[PDB]
Amino acid sequence: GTSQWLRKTVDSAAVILFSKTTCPYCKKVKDVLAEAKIKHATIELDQLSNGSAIQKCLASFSKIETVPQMFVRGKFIGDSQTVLKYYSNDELAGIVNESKYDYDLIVIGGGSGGLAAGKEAAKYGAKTAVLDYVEPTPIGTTWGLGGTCVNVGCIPKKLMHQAGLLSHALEDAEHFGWSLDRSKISHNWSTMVEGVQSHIGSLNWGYKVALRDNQVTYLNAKGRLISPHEVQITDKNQKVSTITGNKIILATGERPKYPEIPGAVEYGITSDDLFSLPYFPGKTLVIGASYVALECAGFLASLGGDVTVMVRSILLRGFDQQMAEKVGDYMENHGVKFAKLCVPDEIKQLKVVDTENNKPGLLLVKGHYTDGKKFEEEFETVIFAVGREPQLSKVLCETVGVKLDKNGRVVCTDDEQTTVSNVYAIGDINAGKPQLTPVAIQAGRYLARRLFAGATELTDYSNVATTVFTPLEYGACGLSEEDAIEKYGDKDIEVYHSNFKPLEWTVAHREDNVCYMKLVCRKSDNMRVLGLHVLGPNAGEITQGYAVAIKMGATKADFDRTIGIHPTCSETFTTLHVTKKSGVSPIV
Amino acid sequence: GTSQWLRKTVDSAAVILFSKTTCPYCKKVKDVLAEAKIKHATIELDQLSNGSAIQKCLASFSKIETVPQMFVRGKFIGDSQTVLKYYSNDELAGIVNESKYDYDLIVIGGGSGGLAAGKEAAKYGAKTAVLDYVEPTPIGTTWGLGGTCVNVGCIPKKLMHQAGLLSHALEDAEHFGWSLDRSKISHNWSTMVEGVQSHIGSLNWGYKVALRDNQVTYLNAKGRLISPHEVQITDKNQKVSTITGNKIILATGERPKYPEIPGAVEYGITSDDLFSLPYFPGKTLVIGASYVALECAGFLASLGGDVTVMVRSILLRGFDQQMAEKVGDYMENHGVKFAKLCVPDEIKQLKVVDTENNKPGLLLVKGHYTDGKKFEEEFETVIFAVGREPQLSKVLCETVGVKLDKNGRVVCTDDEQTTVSNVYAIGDINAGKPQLTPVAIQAGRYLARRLFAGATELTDYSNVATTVFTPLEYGACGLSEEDAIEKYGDKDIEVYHSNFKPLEWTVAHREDNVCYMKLVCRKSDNMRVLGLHVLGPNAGEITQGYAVAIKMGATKADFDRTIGIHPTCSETFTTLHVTKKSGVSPIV
Ligand SMILES: Cc1cc2nc3c(=O)[nH]c(=O)nc-3n(C[C@H](O)[C@H](O)[C@H](O)COP(=O)(O)OP(=O)(O)OC[C@H]3O[C@@H](n4cnc5c(N)ncnc54)[C@H](O)[C@@H]3O)c2cc1C
Ligand SMILES: Cc1cc2nc3c(=O)[nH]c(=O)nc-3n(C[C@H](O)[C@H](O)[C@H](O)COP(=O)(O)OP(=O)(O)OC[C@H]3O[C@@H](n4cnc5c(N)ncnc54)[C@H](O)[C@@H]3O)c2cc1C
Ligand SMILES: CCOc1ccc([C@@H](C)N)cc1
Ligand SMILES: CCOc1ccc([C@@H](C)N)cc1
Repeated sequence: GTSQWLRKTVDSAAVILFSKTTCPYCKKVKDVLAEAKIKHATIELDQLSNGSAIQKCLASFSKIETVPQMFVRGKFIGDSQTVLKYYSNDELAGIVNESKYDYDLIVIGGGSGGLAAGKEAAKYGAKTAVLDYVEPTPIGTTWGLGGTCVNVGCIPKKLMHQAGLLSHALEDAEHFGWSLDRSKISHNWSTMVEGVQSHIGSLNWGYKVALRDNQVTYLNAKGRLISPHEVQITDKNQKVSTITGNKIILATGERPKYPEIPGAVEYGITSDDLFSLPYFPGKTLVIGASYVALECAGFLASLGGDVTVMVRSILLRGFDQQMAEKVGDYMENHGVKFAKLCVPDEIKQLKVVDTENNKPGLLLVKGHYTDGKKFEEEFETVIFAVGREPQLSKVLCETVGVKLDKNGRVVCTDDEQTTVSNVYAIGDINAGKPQLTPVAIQAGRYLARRLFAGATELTDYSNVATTVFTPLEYGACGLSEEDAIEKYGDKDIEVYHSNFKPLEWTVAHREDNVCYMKLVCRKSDNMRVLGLHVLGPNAGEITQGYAVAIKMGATKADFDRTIGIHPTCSETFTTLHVTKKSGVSPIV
Repeated sequence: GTSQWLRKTVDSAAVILFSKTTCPYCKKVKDVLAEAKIKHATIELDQLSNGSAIQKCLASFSKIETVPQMFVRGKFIGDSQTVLKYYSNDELAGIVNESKYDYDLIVIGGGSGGLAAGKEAAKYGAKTAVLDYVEPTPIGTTWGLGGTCVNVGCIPKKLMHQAGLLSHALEDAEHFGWSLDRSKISHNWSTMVEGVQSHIGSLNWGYKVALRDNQVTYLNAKGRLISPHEVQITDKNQKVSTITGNKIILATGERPKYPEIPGAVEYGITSDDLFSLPYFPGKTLVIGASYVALECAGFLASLGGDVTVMVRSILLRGFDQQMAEKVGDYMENHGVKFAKLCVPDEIKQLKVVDTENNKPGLLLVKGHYTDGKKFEEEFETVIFAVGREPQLSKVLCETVGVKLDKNGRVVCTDDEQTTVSNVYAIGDINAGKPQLTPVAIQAGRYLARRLFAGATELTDYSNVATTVFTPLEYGACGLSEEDAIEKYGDKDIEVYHSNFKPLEWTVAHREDNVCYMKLVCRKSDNMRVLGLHVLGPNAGEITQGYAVAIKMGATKADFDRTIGIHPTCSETFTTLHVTKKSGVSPIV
């Protein structure tokens, strides 16, 4: 029990000191340690419930039962007298850097998860290497350190969303007394892209500074695991070599998919290219219906584009379908065209991209609807958003023994461990987990504490709030209504809901009954909240706080007894009362 | 136990039916009452823990143990056969309408709590009248049905706050690529006031419609309690008369104070006058330091006014003072000027309000600083925001026996009951309760259900969240840092904090280390979150959700194990780790 934890902690910790907060010999050892600039983990036995038990168990490794006790890579080094003797004899530096391998930890992939893992592990004295390479898109688009979110994902996408939100703020301003004429104002795409890219550039740079200041080695090279402890690297000059590491963390992300049709790779683009495009897309076709598809089609329309979305089946497969359909109807009412139940067959090039004068080409898209009828229409830009996939064939040799599922994602236990005991996986490539940046970040930091600092806390993957950043945002936490009914039966589900209008929309003469929120509850479990859903402005800021309450098991009564903040949209959750079974209208 | 509840429910309800959902004789009676348009409360014994016990206790009043039993105003009326007999004989309507008093409920005050209480009561059959009258301001300002929040509080101030926010949105849009020029744009006060007042007018009218469609008598007359059940009314022709009611609810609110100095009443204004002012205030002096003073000064400066605030002692007395200071420091950097430790001595008139050309007058304000030095400066408008108070001598005769406190506020027990047993007080005049609009509404609806529907739920006044809508907003829930330390001692308090930067501020080139948040926690109670504080955009939306977790007693561990939504401001609460005790900087 206590003993098995100690054995695991001592085995993989790189440098760790067992200590008591009261002991002056402990403080004497702490003082020598970072004077010599030795980073390490520390466990204060007088602050745990079973410290006396651990103190006893330490003797199984050291033959002594006192504090301080210092360990390096699973080997007892000394008590106070012994460490000080190593210091003043100039022997301490070589003791702490002795290792079977070059690195205590190799991180393959320099994105949200891997950057978080590397930095956290280095703080406890693990010798750490982070590898990141960015394979170019079909047209050659490339970018710097930081991963999918920082460069071609959450960060540029939300800033482009904001430029689109500012469109309606210029309209709203007139009604609130400002003298501008919105009709005489236009948007400059390339000026936006320069500002977005200047921020992304400063994130590239920050992360490089951050690794240097934590003493992490950063190799801008492609990594390939060839055995449990061996990683093969290829640099920018195609020079190949091998480095060894004790623990390996796989965190190499995904990349966009292309449909297997003529013209797609040659003439279409993905989100990987959208966020640094040197020209405005112009008349655009977005193929797909994921959140990526709708977010991108969303702000393109708010900026002035002529935009069409071609939907194979439904919007936001996997989310609550009433909420998804409300999202879609709002977009269709503010300019976005939809070609429903439709798939593409081929893209033909009518004009090559005008790289000189900064203009799009021109394409012919040919498809069919599910009932046979034909689709044929010209566009300037075709954006494919039909899913993402990893390619561990380029990262991982099959003979290494790491097991993958059907989709090609790594099969792990709930501690991120793969089928090779010293190899772990985090982030989008960990099968079954939500594919989100805060999850990758949290999973990576908690793994590093378990490996190198004796921690035990696991990452909790359930009930993770999300927000889709469409022109009217949609935030949610927990089960969709149809999933709640599938799991418990309609008789045991009760849904409270209401429309609402933000106070800001009143003077601006915006829509009365478009925003909507609902609570999906379980009758036989004290009306437990199973899912929260809200469509409206600032939905991510609204939802986040309630995720803490849901993680705690909140009921409808918890929502009833809490008082609202006035005036806000979020307060509507505190006085909800109309049920779906009652058939009363939710309009206001 | 059960017995004293049933006695209380039966004595107080106006029309109540004890039923079971499974009984066809009950459905038969429900139908007859519906058809005759008789409103009533219902208690379904087959859905109560001790419904079998209650069934037996009903016999104390009716001599029967069966279902249904209908009561009117404490008196048993009959079972199924007896009710249908009264119906078939055209006797029912005079039986339900007979009463010792004119009304079951008289509400004095047609505002937040007042209207909420009256509408809820009428739903369960109680015959209800609501009285409202708006005593003019010194310069003659008057408004319609709805109370302070609707007409001269939360609703008009937050709309004017929103017009201020739009000035920075116009600035930001250039950076996101919009071709406007903020430098060549101005603001029209009268245009904004017209939009605000029109939305208010639609609320005035909606409230009256709501009372009519709930069968509530609305009397636009001044009411006065002269004895426990007698209310004297004086209409708009100064006709005087008397009405009587069983239950009485006082809900008359407060109005602004003036300081006892020459010229203040004659030449200054207050928030009562500012939201319908026909002319822009121009160069404005705001006297006081409340959230009223700071919100109004904040939006006046954002709409281009030259604004000064005079502060007797501190900003936002009673709020966390670290946060108060961050609030004012932001306002001071963005335009607002402050005369600190200063009080006014007299207001002298130099120009009269030019009522033709729609222009302010001109004042000379004289006063002194706390050390002795002298303040003298001219202003076009002077706004007093130095507190609010009730004046129950206008409303309630001292001979009735309703105990007041030293501040003129009504002393009640934890169920809103005064010292006269049939009279209650809700909202801003209830002594010691937080003076907010959603509190008053909850107090009113919950009280009406205890009086007329047999409910037991009390209002929970603890840990109610707030938001101050200064140009950078401040939201809070629970104790200030100073209050928490004083109550448990510095050794037992841990504080986690951090700065942040909204992602919307990056491309707009706004400040880096101005937004801020902290969690104030008790070490010896499992790191329980005692108070939450955030300064930043959309602070109300951010804060609302966390109040449900705090009502449930969240700990730091609950925040840690919950995942964030990215990219949002609110997610910074899910990864806090820097402590104040440690000395590590909170900048990013
Ligand atoms: C358009 C878009 C918008 C999104 N918006 C959001 C949002 O608002 N919120 C949210 O939570 N999530 C969002 N996501 C999801 C988010 O991007 C991912 O969940 C997140 O990036 C997960 O990061 P990761 O650590 O799993 O891998 P990544 O961030 O993809 O990093 C992996 C890195 O490893 C590199 N790599 C691959 N192979 C090798 C190799 N052999 N050697 C070296 N390096 C290699 C890759 O090039 C990449 O840089 C969005 C995604 C997309 C595509
Ligand atoms: C400038 C300002 C801004 C505010 N902003 C907010 C905010 O953002 N959020 C928030 O939660 N709270 C806010 N408040 C506070 C909130 O408006 C009050 O707490 C709330 O309106 C009080 O409710 P009430 O029902 O107790 O009284 P009121 O709303 O004042 O209603 C009482 C009514 O009774 C009438 N009356 C008085 N005497 C008589 C009589 N004898 N006969 C008949 N009628 C009578 C009054 O004229 C008035 O119409 C603000 C207050 C002010 C002044
Ligand atoms: C705990 C060692 O890691 C493992 C990883 C995956 C699996 C199974 C689920 N494929 C088993 C063990
Ligand atoms: C139930 C109403 O009883 C009351 C008893 C006491 C007080 C204060 C004055 N002590 C108020 C109401």
